[PDB]
Amino acid sequence: AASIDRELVPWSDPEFRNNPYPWYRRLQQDHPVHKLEDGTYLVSRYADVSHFAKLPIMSVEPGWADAGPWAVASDTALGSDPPHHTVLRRQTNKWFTPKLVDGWVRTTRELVGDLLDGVEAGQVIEARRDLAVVPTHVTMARVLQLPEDDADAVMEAMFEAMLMQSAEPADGDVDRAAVAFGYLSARVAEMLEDKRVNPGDGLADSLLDAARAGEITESEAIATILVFYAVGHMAIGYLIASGIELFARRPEVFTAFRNDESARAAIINEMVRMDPPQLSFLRFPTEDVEIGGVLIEAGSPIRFMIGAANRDPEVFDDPDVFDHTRPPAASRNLSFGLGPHSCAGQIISRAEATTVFAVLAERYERIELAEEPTVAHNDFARRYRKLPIVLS
Ligand code: HEM
Repeated sequence: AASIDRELVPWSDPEFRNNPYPWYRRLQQDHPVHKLEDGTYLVSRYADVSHFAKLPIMSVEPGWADAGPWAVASDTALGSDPPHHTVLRRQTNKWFTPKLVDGWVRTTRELVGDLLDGVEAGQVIEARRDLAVVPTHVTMARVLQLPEDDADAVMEAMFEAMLMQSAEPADGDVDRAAVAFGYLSARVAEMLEDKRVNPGDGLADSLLDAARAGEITESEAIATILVFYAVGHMAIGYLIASGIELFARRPEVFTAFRNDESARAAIINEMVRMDPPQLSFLRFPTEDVEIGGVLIEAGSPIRFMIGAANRDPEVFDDPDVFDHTRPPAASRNLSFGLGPHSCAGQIISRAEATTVFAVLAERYERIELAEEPTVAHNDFARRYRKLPIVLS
């Protein structure tokens, strides 16, 4: 009964957390629309995720009903369906046009440079903190115009907060998320009181101006500021780390990234395809909908399996192999999601990854692992703890 669920997707199994893709291979071929004992439908075919996930009947709002500690993020873009979604989303889009982005990642460039300047031949660099988390965190903090010194505490807070996004939380996880979020709310409250008294001209000032003007509410401003401030480092952090590891295991790819500027975007997009940091998302249909022959009742949670779908053989040949010379079309992945809740940090993310890899490219020819990486993945979200590298 609930043992067919455990055969197919054992959410807590350590090996499944390390590498689910072999479970996904079977989920997608044999049970591409699967009803779970608790009532959640898993949709795992690409054509299916692509067509159905963006339909206007797919609401985000019930996902936030008993959010607990996550209630603090609910007055942001991901907690609203259109038409109110558009009003929020627009407030951050106008800060990440591609020209503005080129500006923001200068910060990322400086910082990776300052760090490599202080390294000696053969010195083991801990890539996760020093090339992924701090640079991206500080970059976003400077866009917002907020203090930039708390990367380490912001990351552990969000590590803890994310555990309750698992389909199978452990006893205690909701409680760890209360600790984390109450920490992030207090720090944001503190920085914003300092900002009310001494305004800047950053994205936080823009959202606060917007609330004083009535374009959004005070609460949407505060919450939108907190989400960006706290996730500035997070899934993009994972991506940069993942790319660094792949460069080390497949050095010809790093070489290709060094020597061919026009291949870079495609190299990054293949890294994104093959190792998405958020492995799924939930939507709740406002009316009955039929997918893959199964009728899904209005209100049922649907879980769209991004990771599963990025390996769909009816779209990508030899899906488990890294190949950056795929055509453009049979190289669209779902890692940044789709439809109106398509990632509001997609443009800056791609640029930050490009930039960090660029600075590495400019100075070194080889990346190597000093030890096996240390990971802390779950069934919803992937994570590195430590990625020790030697550059040469
Ligand atoms: C660079 C910092 C990032 C920020 C500030 C950011 C921010 C956000 C925000 C604000 C949303 C909700 C958008 C809306 O509902 O209108 C979102 C959605 C999402 N982001 Fe990001 N993101 C970042 C990096 C990434 C990266 C690198 C990935 C994936 C590789 C990613 C994956 C996603 C996914 C899958 C969604 C959609 C989830 C859903 O629809 O339920 N994010 N992001």
